[PDB]
Amino acid sequence: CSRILRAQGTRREGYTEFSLRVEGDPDFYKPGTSYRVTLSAAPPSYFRGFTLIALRENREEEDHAGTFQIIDEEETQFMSNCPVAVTESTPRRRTRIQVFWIAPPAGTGCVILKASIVQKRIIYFQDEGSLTKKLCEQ
Repeated sequence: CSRILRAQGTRREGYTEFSLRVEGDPDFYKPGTSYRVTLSAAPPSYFRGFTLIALRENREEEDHAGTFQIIDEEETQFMSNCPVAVTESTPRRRTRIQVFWIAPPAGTGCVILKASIVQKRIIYFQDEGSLTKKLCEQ
């Protein structure tokens, strides 16, 4: 599929009012361990849609680390447009979203989880910042 899935995006680098983080906040990952990933929207702010992927550091095809597992089928789904991505299942307002992610085999290096966010019309995305989480193996 594509990260060219973006054609209507506004790039917004840095820390924003939207945050992608992992519950427990691990400094490092452990191959085959299932971490809970959450996408959050701070004080009087909300989102209506999003996307989510994982990638090995430095890599920009089939270079996606680990696998996602759906927790809330009323909120999330795998995108039939891009199967390696997790996205919203309804454009209804949310302040939180959660998904499982399972750590890739021993010695896969560093992994970045990236999210994009649509609030009203605008789709926001970035390479570095609060919608981005890098996790390494050691």
